[PDB]
Amino acid sequence: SQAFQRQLTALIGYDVTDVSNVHDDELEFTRRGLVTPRMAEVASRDPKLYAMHPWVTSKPLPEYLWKKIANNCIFIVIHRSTTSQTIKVSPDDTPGAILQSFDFVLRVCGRDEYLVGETPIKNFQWVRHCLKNGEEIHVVLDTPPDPALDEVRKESLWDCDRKFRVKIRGIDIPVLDLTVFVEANIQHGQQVLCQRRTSPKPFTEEVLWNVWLEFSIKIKDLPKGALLNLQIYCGKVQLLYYVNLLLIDHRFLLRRGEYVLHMWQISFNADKLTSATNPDKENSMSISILLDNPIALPKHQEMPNQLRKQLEAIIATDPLNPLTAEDKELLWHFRYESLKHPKAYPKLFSSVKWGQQEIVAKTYQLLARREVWDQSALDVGLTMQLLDCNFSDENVRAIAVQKLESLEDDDVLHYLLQLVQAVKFEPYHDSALARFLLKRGLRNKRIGHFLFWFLRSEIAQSRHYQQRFAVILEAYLRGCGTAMLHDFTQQVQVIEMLQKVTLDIKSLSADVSSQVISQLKQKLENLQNSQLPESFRVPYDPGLKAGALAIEKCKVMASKKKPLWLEFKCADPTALSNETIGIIFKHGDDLRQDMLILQILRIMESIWETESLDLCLLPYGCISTGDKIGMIEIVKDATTIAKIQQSTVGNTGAFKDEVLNHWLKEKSPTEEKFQAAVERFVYSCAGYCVATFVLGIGDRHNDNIMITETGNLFHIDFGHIKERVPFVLTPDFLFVMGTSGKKTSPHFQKFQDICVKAYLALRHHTNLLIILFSMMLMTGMPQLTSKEDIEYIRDALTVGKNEEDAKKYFLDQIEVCRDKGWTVQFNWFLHLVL
Ligand SMILES: Cc1nc(N)nc(-n2c(Nc3cc[nH]n3)nc3ccccc32)n1
Repeated sequence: SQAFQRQLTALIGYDVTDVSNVHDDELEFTRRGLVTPRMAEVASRDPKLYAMHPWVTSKPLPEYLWKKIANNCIFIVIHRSTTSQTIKVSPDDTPGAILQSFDFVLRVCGRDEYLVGETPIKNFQWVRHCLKNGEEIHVVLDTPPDPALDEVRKESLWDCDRKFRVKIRGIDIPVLDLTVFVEANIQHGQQVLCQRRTSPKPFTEEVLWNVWLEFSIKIKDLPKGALLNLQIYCGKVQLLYYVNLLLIDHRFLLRRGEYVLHMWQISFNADKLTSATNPDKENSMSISILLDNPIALPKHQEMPNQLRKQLEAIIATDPLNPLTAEDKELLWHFRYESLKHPKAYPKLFSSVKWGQQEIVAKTYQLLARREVWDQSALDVGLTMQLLDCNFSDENVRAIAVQKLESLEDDDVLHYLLQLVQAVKFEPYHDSALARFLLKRGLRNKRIGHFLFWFLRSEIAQSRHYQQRFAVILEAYLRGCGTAMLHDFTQQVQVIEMLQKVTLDIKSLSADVSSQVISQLKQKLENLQNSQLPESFRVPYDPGLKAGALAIEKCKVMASKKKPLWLEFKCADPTALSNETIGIIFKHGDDLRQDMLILQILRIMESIWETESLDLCLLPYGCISTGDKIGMIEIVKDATTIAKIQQSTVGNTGAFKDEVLNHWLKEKSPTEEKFQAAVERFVYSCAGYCVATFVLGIGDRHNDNIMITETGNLFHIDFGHIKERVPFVLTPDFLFVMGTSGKKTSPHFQKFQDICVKAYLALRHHTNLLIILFSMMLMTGMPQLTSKEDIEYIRDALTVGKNEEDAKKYFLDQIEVCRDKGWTVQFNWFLHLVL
């Protein structure tokens, strides 16, 4: 009966049906609100194409993949049983057209990945993947999966001229000397509309004021999505506690009556915005208030030359350049000229006096005349700007969500993480953005897979948002289908089993002793039978099904956080490879931070594809499963730069320029594969140099930088980030390029040519990276987020500068890395190792 919910609660990691932490019914209203858009999408999606989830793109095939193709021909090896045959196919051949040569379906060898539907084969991501790494395309003549397995179980305010007023009854803290006062804010966005304070009373375990705090704003002037933000400072001032309350609720009603709100502690931050109260009734500070103002909010239905240039200059500025009163007044008065420029929209809607009813009304009349916005080519950066912490207005936000509707599934996957994170900026649990994510996930198994893990990542470690996210996740699981529900169940079981082991093993050490290795092998063997399922989807690569542990190859690593090095057999017999699936299980790193950085790395890779560049980044899979815990895709055949330095020189900082180049030579079997490895490195190094510099994570110790035995360099472990260095371009990296100290080479000139083009290619997307960077810091970096933290990326991307000025600017950073040489790395050695 209700047993289905218990399953969902184990899948979610939180109990949606609990009501111990609500002062209203918004969450329950949202659950019931989402039934329709779920069922709507469940009824509309193509049952066949949903079962096989073809992963396709419409992006043009890049230059680097054309100049690799030969005579307009690619070979596809189709498999029967033991023997296989190879067929001549043109890039334009639809999977339906490949029937004639050989109803059945073409499933990729060793993966739950299908080549079906009305798209040319060049447009399938797996096909594009094989061409990049120079791999043969292997497929099987299989029977299309049954849609029955995906089957789903059947499921007036403006007539009110009164001033707003809040009765502060008092604060209550079960356990704690100075004085304390309460601050009440009417908020819209990050903007404080109206502020009133109490008097500083002695900070005891119970403090009562019983005061009426009358605001200057009127009830009619309160906009939808306005927060009463209640805060506690002590006294010399320092913030101690905060809590928020929506003044206009989910049913357009003015909030009314008695409230006792348990509050959040301290240590811009997305957590400061939440409508959730602290679930910890027993230990947290509370506050008691009264609102008493049946009141519902209604709904709605040439310039001089010198000024135009002032307007254009304002519109032209970056998203972090703040607006003065003068700028705002300009934007608002020329409302209609600003409306003609989509790029003006963030700035224009930040010039709105939201605490003024008639202005908001005019703004809404203004939104009804948005032909130019509706016709413009979708700009994600611009769209993302309207979904950040500076916009609390649903109608403003919904025109951003409108633009997201035209994104194809491939592009949704690119931005999905940060779209999920942007739910944290929504005033209300039921939003256009929450609904958009829900329907994109139910429309497609791959988006749906990742939507699950992203939401689950936050539910597991965010008291501030778990409730909202839990509701969306439940809404998702009730329409994804029995097949996936079973998939998710398997996966959840496996990782909750392996996390226990990770944490148990961590306890046993205070280096790796002889018996810890057997203790691990003992506990893994315990699981291999009862009760670990022998086949589960790899969360960061839903195309792979892992099978049995390779227990001989599993280890604990020589690091003070003692992570697990697990290896699995592939559960797919059709798998032509022999490779084990390698996953690191780790506690102690904030792998949320790794997720956000890795996702931006993917965006940079997609940016570079628009300009026919491939910089060979390895943005390894990574899933944060909980608080300072998660999994890491093992990149095979790889080792850290430091360990390469240790295995020749030893435990000293006397680093030798030659080692890396003669490490690569001994791993290359031919001279053909050596220069392939050298080239792959030149690109790799340049890819990471630029990407890390832009992000402010360039100065790293070199055992947090790795290389594969085929040249591919890649940074790892992105959690928590004398003189410095813009990035890591050490003399050993330079020796591979053929240069030494102060020279040039055919490979170094290439490296600069790649850097410059890559750097300027990101600069073409300045705004987008800026917004994703700001969002990242606010939603995933609880350590920091000051205004100055976010402003770093303006400098790094040299906003306002011409191309050549910025071209040189980077060439300088490269030159700085040569000037510094080993100094920074040597300092790091004295710092971390000693
Ligand atoms: C992506 C990747 N592939 C491989 N093979 N190995 C690692 N690796 C990581 N990964 C991460 C990622 C985030 N934190 N740590 N730590 C390591 C320590 C010593 C040797 C290898 C390590 N990472």
